[PDB]
Amino acid sequence: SMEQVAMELRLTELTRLLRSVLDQLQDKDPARIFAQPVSLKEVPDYLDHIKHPMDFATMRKRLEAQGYKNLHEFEEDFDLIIDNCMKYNARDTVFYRAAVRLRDQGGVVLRQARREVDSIG
Repeated sequence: SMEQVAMELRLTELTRLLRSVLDQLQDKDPARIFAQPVSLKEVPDYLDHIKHPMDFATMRKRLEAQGYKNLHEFEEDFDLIIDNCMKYNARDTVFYRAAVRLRDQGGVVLRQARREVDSIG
């Protein structure tokens, strides 16, 4: 139908905007600490601690399949990256500290993303 096409164009445009959001958030991780899944070869107990791992490569795969229906779903995954790290790693670690900085700097980007999503519809 024409409605299904219009809905698909809306999803495509959300995907475009989320891709720009993702790039901007990933720039706030210049050490690439969150770029890839935590390796289960190198951290064999990880899944005992963290039940829903996440990382920027995994979000990008989802994004490119148009698998985010709305900004809330995308933000859920970003928050998993931060929150998983802040539980697994102690406060005094470069990993924890990177997640705090990513959260703080990402807030600004996400605040405007929400306005754009609402504004453009």
